[PDB]
Amino acid sequence: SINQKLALVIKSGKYTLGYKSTVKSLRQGKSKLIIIAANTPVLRKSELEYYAMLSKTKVYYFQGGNNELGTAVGKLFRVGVVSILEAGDSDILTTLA
RNA sequence: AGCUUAUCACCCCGGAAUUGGUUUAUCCGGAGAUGGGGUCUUAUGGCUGGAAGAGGCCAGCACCUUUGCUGGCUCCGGUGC
Repeated sequence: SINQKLALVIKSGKYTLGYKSTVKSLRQGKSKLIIIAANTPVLRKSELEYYAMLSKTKVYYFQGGNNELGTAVGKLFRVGVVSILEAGDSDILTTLA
């Protein structure tokens, strides 16, 4: 499912974690996608799409909290929002998601 | 009273697994650490003014007395379940 395609871009294309990075990354247009965990509060969430819509960047919502999102990416620690800098062999940018 | 001074807390850069900081007592970190640089409360503490002409310890003077003058030092530290 959506976990497998994340598990392939982890080493085929550069990416980033955290929140301050995602806000910084999309400023110059280097972000093609972001992922928002359901655990984050709406006010914290409401930033991302407003910055994303200014960059014409699609926003993908994640079914689950930040605890599980970090495991899906491949890091033992947890991540609230994930931004994809550029996809590799994966097709996360161009898919039903 | 002037200058100055701490934990805690917060801010800018930065980005983390070969996970790391860390209290006597294991909490914290992508809701962003460790690190580098700063801000803040001023309990407390330090120098200075108050204030050494104050207080204290000592030597001479002679006053049936009422009393005083001349004077010196009033300094530098250390440790602690």
